[PDB]
Amino acid sequence: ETGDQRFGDLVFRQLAPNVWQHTSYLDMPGFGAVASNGLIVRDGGRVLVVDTAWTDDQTAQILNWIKQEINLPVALAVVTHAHQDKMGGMDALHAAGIATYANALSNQLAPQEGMVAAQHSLTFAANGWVEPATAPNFGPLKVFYPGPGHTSDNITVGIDGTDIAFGGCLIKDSKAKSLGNLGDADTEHYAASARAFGAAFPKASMIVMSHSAPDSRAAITHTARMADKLR
Amino acid sequence: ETGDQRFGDLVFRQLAPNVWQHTSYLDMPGFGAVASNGLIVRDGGRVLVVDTAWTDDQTAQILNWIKQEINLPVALAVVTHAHQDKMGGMDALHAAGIATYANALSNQLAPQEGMVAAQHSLTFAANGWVEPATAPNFGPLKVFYPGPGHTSDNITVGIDGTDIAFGGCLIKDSKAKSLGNLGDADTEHYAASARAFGAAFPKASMIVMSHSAPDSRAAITHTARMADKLR
Ligand SMILES: O=C(O)[C@H](CCCn1c(-c2ccccc2)n[nH]c1=S)N(Cc1ccccn1)Cc1ccccn1
Ligand SMILES: [Ca+2]
Ligand SMILES: [Ca+2]
Ligand SMILES: [Ca+2]
Ligand SMILES: [Ca+2]
Ligand SMILES: [Zn+2]
Ligand SMILES: [Zn+2]
Ligand SMILES: [Zn+2]
Ligand SMILES: [Zn+2]
Repeated sequence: ETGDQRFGDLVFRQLAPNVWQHTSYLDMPGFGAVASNGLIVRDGGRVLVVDTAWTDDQTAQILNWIKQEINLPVALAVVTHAHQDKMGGMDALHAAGIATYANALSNQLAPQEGMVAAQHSLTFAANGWVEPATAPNFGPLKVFYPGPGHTSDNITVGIDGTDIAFGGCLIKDSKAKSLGNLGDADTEHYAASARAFGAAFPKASMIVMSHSAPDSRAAITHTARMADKLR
Repeated sequence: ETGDQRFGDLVFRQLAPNVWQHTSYLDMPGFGAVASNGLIVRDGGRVLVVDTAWTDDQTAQILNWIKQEINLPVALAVVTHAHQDKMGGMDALHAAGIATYANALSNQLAPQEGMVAAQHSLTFAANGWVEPATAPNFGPLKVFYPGPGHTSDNITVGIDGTDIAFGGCLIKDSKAKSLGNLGDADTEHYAASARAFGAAFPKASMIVMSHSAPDSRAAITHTARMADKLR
């Protein structure tokens, strides 16, 4: 995939001058190697991370890659729900003294989901927007809770100053034939939540997501239409 | 129901010097009348309400019983999830000038659930406790989000200075043979959420719930044991 950089067993792709996608892989029984994507954002003299890799050792390699390619300190990480692809590498962040943030519900669920909770909890208004007091110095990361979907706690992140919005595991690409792992999903509200993400980030033309390469806005509508079939 | 009062279609039962249960009924298509309970709390010179009745008219009857029998202003109501038994009467509360509070997630889901949102949104720390700035002047009402269960947004309320805690629709009585309406339930996390409610209010000995008469703490552990079988 031209423009991908391999760094150990992780892949990094630059999406914009100050934004990269990090990709890590799990061997899955019945699936083979499964990719999970998150984001790295350079914001002045600091770096902000969205989502861990699947494991601590892989997440440590994200930090090493950041040191080598960007060489600015990581100020914080946001993790977008309590599943292993997103929070499996929390100990690597905490070992490195990085402040971590998740939906309060993600932190509340983390023990039952076998995840380490983030240090800090985000809360949200009734319209889905993060309460700013709970997202200190998030810079360009604009966090939106679109409602229950892939999980009840899934959050999304727009990257202000860019055309990029991150749908996490709520959004699948427009070529998807399924909505992936629905084990913890809210099948009643998933469609409205997918639609709410699209309405929250109207400027976004590149939709990044956990288990698909970046796609256009059609990923959002296609996802919402697949979810409509669950109701 | 010796000692119970009737006002219109509503039934009232005093649980403590300053606490009453309100009960309203919806005649459902193919079960018959279904009771739903909430609370009325006298807090010095004001009244606090937990949950509406099923309908606006029934909710107005609650408020008129309060004016007749207690004759103190209702300062606020907190509603415990976005279903009709708990939020069906929001328009009546608002017509009466009562400030209304609900979990932010209840307010967000309310349109899809066919409910009117409360005015103000409660948010919660990762340990379940309400963030106090979102619950100003709640007096003895201690609001705790135990985690997803009967619905993702269900909240619970303890009344300081009494032996009473209100589980809403998360908790079923100790002789129940099922967990009732699981249509919007989180079957994976329900049992832990029920236990969390018990842990939040460890000294409560009277557990009030939406669809049975008050029970002892046995209701909490029975509900959790039933929920264990969902996993
Ligand atoms: O929870 C149930 O399914 C309904 C009550 C469900 C109440 N409800 C609703 C709702 C229901 C109808 C219309 C609008 C809203 N939204 N959220 C909740 S909550 N319950 C029967 C039951 C109980 C136990 C086992 C099986 N069914 C009420 C009940 C319980 C015990 C005795 C008599 N009635
Ligand atoms: Ca670990
Ligand atoms: Ca799970
Ligand atoms: Ca109404
Ligand atoms: Ca519903
Ligand atoms: Zn997930
Ligand atoms: Zn995922
Ligand atoms: Zn309900
Ligand atoms: Zn109920």
